[PDB]
Amino acid sequence: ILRLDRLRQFIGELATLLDSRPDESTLLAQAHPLLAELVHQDDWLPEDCARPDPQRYQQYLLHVDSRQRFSVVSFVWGPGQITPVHDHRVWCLIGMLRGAEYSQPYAFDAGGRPHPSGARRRLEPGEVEALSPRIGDVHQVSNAFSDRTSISIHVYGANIGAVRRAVFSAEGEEKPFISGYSNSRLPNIWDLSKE
Ligand SMILES: [Fe+2]
Repeated sequence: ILRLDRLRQFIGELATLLDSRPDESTLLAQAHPLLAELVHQDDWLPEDCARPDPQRYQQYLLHVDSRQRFSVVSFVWGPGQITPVHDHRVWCLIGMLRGAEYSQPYAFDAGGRPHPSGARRRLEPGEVEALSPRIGDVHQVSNAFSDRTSISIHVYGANIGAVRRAVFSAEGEEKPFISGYSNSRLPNIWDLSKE
């Protein structure tokens, strides 16, 4: 029943865009509606990749491009869960699938301590936001709800789980981390005979 074809189509179309070698601004502008389309209807995500954990948010790898030009990840917030302030170091598109999340961008002062740098955004199902080192890479995100699971679909300009990046305390202390992945197996989204 899952519309896995819609995920195959997104992956193919995004790779097709990347093949034309756009600069990052053009990439983000034209990938924005590709991802909006995908998360416009919540009828394709495997149950395995929608499952919340009680102690921490989960990150299910859905697909990695052969040349690692992007990864697609299902980010699953259990009720009331929140990330620390952190960066990405690559381009980043976030598409809200179900529930909702708050996104607060941060910038640093000369002393290295992080402060909000824009309004807190509420991301609704179907909506897409973009981040990158060029336009602002740092933010804190949280489940908008205290009592339901929220899920956003993330597309990043690398194998994000293998990227060395950092979280930041309010005091400005920088701590390296590698996010890794919650699933040791990926969904097989390619066996068309099963549809
Ligand atoms: Fe993030």
